[PDB]
Amino acid sequence: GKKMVVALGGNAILSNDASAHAQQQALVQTSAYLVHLIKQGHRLIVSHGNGPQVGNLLLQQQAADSEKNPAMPLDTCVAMTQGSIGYWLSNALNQELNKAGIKKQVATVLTQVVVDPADEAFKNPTKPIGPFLTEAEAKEAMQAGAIFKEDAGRGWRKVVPSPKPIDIHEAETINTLIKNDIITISCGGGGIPVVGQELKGVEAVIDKDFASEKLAELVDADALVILTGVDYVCINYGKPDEKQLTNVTVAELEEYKQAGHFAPGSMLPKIEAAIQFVESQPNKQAIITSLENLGSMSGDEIVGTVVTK
Amino acid sequence: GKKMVVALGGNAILSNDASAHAQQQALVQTSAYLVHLIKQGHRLIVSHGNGPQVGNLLLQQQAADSEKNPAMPLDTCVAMTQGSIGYWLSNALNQELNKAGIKKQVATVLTQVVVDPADEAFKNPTKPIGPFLTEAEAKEAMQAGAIFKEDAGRGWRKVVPSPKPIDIHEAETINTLIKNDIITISCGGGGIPVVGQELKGVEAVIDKDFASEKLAELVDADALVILTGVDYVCINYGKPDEKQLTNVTVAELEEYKQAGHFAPGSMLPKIEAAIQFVESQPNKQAIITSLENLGSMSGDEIVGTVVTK
Repeated sequence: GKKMVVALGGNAILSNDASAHAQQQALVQTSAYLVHLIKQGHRLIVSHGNGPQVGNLLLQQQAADSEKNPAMPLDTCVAMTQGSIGYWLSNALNQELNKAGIKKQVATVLTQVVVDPADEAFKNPTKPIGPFLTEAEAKEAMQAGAIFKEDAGRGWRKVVPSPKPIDIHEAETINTLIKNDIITISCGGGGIPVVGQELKGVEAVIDKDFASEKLAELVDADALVILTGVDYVCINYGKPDEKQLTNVTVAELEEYKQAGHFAPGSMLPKIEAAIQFVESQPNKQAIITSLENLGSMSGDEIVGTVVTK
Repeated sequence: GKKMVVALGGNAILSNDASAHAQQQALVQTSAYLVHLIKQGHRLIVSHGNGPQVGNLLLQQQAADSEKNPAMPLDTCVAMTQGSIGYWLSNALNQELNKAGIKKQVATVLTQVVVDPADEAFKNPTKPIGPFLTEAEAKEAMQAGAIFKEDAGRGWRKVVPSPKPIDIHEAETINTLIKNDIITISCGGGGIPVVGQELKGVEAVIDKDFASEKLAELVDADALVILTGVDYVCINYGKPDEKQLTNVTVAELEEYKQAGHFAPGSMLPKIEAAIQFVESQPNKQAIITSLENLGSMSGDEIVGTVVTK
């Protein structure tokens, strides 16, 4: 079967209700779609984000911060989310696989991702985490050196450095599990950020799609699946020349970018990740589509925007 | 080389300082000793407790509890500790392996441990977690239904259900990693407690030593190593008949236990875990000694209480 890396969205897992129960229930539905891919003969390699979750955990660190109960730094918080989310996801997957009568092991591996300490991201935090706050709440929280940015008509959120992944420490272990036909969950929340050969933890949160892209390269995956809310990457949305991109090449995508398409903060990064993967090695494809859309995939019918070349 | 399961104590990781760096630093020293075993050619299989850590995390969950940032249930908290402590230990091991010039991969696997939902532990919370409180503070901590118990001369701590492990969901995966010469860390904090084929999470904290004994059986380990603060299990401490057990058999221990030796909430359980492992399969050994002794082992020779039969 074809090896595909799929990165689940942290904001998809926690779309509203922040309770463990609500998130666990969401992953139950996510798992049905993923199992569907397993039934179509595909080999699953899973990862996930943690924006909402890590921001919330951080607030808990602060709520009781004291010498007797010290707040855990961001790198350890990411590690904790690899545990909570990895548990919820692996537990949900196992339940669905059992019901379906599919004998397949699922395993979550804590993952440390190496980044460049000179990364520009460290002096320009941009990844929003935690809950949306009012301007007043944002200013009050900035007194603690924290940096906040506003999302048009949504509120303010704490932003953190989001450096680029250059290597995955446990990559060889993940490969071994894949070779033994085990469904792996790794690079949780983008991966525990570390630098140097000593793997010193740094406070940041890596973007799941770029961590996944890097993972896909290291495990020699066949396809990288980047998730969105719709079925196809759409240009000129809501305009007479609206167009849903189906099968496209890298060249075509570059042409679209040069024409000003793809929002810089949402879609552009996804397009960039897709291009990077397709240009990494021969015979590689990137699929940008919805979770629901993958749950409809029949054999090779890969609905969604498929990038090649 | 022997397959040796070593269960690290959470109270040994977080002794006097609750900060992440202090625990990371404690794990570094611990790893120096573990790497020594690896140098002898043995195959290290690691596990660890989380009493202090999960209790502190639970307090943070409580401190910010609200509909927007709800406290995570105890099973999810255990999962989170598998992440934090797993991160610290795997990072520390890598460090000490690099120092010894030994190239081996380390991997932490999230572990769900099955327990009997009818276990008496669910109507009798007994495992102490978190910080020590004064009697007065304990009383204030018991206004919402929690249960705290006293440790003579040390203080009061919250106690939770601690059922017996009956299976490890990720056993086959952990064994596959062992077969691939990867140093594994699993059953973190005793394992995420679940029940039934559905693996329904339940609120409890499993004892690392019993979780390790079960793992040892499932991966057909050669030796189960239970850690204590001393070199030999000592009986009649400070008495004309004080004896330090070196090489004992199950029959002898049951005889001692019959006499009334071993403390109910410390040594007795360790003794029981050792017995269970030795009786589980032929040619198995259980070693009760200190971490320092492990770091002084030479080949198969080690200084501590060795149980066989």
